[PDB]
Amino acid sequence: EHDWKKCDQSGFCRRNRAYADHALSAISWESPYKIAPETGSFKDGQYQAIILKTINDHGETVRLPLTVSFLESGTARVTIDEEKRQKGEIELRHDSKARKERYNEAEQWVIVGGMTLDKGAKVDYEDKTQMTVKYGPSSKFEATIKFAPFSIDFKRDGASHIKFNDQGLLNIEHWRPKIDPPDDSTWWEESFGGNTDSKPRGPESVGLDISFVGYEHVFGIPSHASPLSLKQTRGGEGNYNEPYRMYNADVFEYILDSPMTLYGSIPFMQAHRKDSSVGIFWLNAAETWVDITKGKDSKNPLALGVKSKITTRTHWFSESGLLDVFVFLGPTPKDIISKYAELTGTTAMPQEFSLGYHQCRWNYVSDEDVKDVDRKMDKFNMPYDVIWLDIEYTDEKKYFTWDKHSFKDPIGMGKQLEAHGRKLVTIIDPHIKNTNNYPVVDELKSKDLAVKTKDGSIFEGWCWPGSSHWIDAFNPAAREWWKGLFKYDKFKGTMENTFIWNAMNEPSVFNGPEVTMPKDNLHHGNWEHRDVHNLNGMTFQNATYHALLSRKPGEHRRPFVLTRAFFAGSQRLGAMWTGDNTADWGYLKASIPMVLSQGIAGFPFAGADVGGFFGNPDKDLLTRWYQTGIFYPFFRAHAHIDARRREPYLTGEPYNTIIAAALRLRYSLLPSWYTAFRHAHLDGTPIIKPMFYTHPSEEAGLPIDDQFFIGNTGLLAKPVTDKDRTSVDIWIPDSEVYYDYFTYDIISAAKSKTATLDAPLEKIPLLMRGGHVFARRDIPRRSSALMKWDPYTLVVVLGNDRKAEGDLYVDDGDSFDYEKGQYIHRRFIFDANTLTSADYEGRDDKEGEWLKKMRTVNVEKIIVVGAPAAWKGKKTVTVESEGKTWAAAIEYNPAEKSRAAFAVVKKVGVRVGADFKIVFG
Ligand SMILES: OC[C@H]1O[C@H](O[C@@H]2[C@@H](O)[C@@H](O)O[C@H](CO)[C@H]2O)[C@H](O)[C@@H](O)[C@@H]1O
Repeated sequence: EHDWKKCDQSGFCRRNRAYADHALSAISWESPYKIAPETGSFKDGQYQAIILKTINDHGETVRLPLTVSFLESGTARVTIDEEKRQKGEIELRHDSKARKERYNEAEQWVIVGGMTLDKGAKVDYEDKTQMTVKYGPSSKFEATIKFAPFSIDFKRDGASHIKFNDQGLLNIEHWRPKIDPPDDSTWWEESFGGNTDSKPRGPESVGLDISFVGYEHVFGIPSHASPLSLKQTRGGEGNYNEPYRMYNADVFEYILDSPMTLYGSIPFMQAHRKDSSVGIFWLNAAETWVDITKGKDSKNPLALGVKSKITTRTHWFSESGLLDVFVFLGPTPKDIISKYAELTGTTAMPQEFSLGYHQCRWNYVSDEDVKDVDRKMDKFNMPYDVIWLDIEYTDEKKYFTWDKHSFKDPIGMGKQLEAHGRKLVTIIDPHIKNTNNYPVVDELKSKDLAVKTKDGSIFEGWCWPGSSHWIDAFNPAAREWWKGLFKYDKFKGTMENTFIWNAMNEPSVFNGPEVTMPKDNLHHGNWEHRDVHNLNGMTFQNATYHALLSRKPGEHRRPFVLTRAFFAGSQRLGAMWTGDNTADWGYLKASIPMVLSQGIAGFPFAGADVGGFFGNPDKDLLTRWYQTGIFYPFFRAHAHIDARRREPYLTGEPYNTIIAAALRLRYSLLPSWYTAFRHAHLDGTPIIKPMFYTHPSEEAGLPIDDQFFIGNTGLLAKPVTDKDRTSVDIWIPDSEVYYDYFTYDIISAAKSKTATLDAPLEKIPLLMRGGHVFARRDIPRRSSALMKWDPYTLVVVLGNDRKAEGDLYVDDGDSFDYEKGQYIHRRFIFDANTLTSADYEGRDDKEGEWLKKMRTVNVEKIIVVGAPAAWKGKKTVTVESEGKTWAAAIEYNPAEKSRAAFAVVKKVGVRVGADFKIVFG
């Protein structure tokens, strides 16, 4: 039975909430923080200065240095530190060796670019009340710094969009000694969950109010079982009462519709309205809470006599470290997320197989179980790419071992899978069993690679194996060590098709407070665990990522690693999933806003356990779950140890047939999924896209989180996620023509609206937007690897303009050769009765081995949906490619009831890597 801190039980949460209550209550609250104007200098894209915080009635002050940066991107950055702790002029309690300064290495872990300062940014106006800086593209952005009381105001297009400290909630808890008097009851030791945090530094939280001016919707800060449009947190009907929490934790049977923390945290929030978008990124690795309220601008937000325009007020606070925030002014969603990704990284190029279907449970119990499941999937014509081994494969929960009784020949199991280009994934968690005759633990201790307690002893606690120690992946040497442990000749029973799953990396500690480590544990650098908690997961995933780059000499290849816990930047390192969900309809429905929130926070490679993890889903739920799951960028079935076997072939008819069809759709679209990952790699474009992203001009889109577009395809999905539903209402975003993917029925033309669509169990509700081209592979195979050289079908979807565009990206799916241009990237354009293929980047024609072999690979088929009538009774198209011209057969099919006119060209016979031109009509 799990115990979680509510705000009031977290000391620094209580104090910041109470500081907010006081400020909103008080008459003429002023933030007791001022820039000393004469400390101010602007140079070379950067203001620096000293804020003075007034700490008492007597006017005594402390010095907090302020750094405001204006980046070339047109992002700004605001940092506040504490001068006394920069200089070491404090004393820790208990003779702690913990670092005196404010944690300042989050940047190091997270930021990989976009830091170049804009020398074209400049002071427009100054005096000794305030200064305004102009920055970003042709100086369209303004920041007005106010000195007294400190505030910042971020503007563009003649208005404030984001304000810092307008409510006067700035709070840097300055260091103080523990002294009896000449409410401090949460300042020092705090007890929770069987543990007492010694709290050697005392109070050190950082907080700020950030207002989004004229914005009614905000989004991000995953992961939460919450809508995509975030709720208010200060009570009221359909609101929460607690702030949103980010404190990566192992939350057994986490509930729906809640601001409680889950397993990963990305403190990035965006605000969206019609044709305007902004956002912020709160770069802090400590426990972080976010309150959100919405109302009028007046101090009483329900007052009469004022403008009705809504502002969203947010109140951010973290336990320790710097106050460090980035500000994005957009003005589109695409802009914001694109800039965020320049800072924190784009999605890594994935292993192509990892977009396939993954089959998992706790546990497959032998190598015979695995090999039998493999054969059963082929027998029932259910394609999949990966079979997964959970923790029972180990020798008594020791990582880098196998149970010999149960897994006799892991190499042989390996090789059966390799017969179909399939892969094996095996779990490795960060806890190392504290036992005898275990070289891994000996090396961990002796090399000093383990996480430590508050007095420098090696931390010990309980997880799967019993007593355990934890690798300290913040330590570069622990990462270098770890890399060694995964070589094929070192990690026996693994081979080239073996990849890795990290869980329990929050870290999960069974006997620990909130199932994690004490706050006063110590890491490499002597940082407290409180400083770095939300980075821990990602440190561990990073270590594992780099271990898979090269596992034998001459190997250099893309890792695939699934993580449970994560942070900003984890997108560079692999996939995630939403942890231990439950086999129930509510969880299926909730999966979609969660997965969407992931990608709009820059970490799109995301999914939830298909079927739900806890319990036994009914057969219709499981079937629906496959129909949703084929639209997760990470698509894996998984099941708890007490759950019945539910490998998909066990479901029974008619469900087997329906689930097989879902799988085949996923596989057929694999070329378009892969292309969407490509874009995610190139500029952080989400893989599936909410309406607010694709249609920033459509106000009615803002709260919608149960449908989405796929990549660049124009495919609009809305899976059924309610019990016994046999139809679905799809919001049509705009006036373009939308076609049923299966029948080509015209659903809407001409007008935005809600359209009703037949949706029985056997139906996947999926629409094709006019204006788009996308590629698929129609030939069914048993895995993605066996699709590698099959021909493509292009679908050209036309509206009234009879124009479209789309794209296709391909490469070997495995190497870093894409970095030297070993790839095919096609842009397809439909215009004036002509489909053309050109290089996406406009490269001229040096061919490696994969590219050479692609010469045998063709577009063989083109389907045109919404074909124009003037094609009626024309029997050929003209095809040109690589100097050669020919005719190919086309059949035109006239419209018929609500079904569209379409046309089909078979046997196109043009190689996918070359320019081409096809003239219709
Ligand atoms: O490795 C086995 C599973 O571990 C994790 O799940 C846990 C869950 O199964 C349950 O037993 O409770 C503990 C404590 O909260 C959880 O950590 C993974 O999330 C799961 O995917 C694995 O199958």
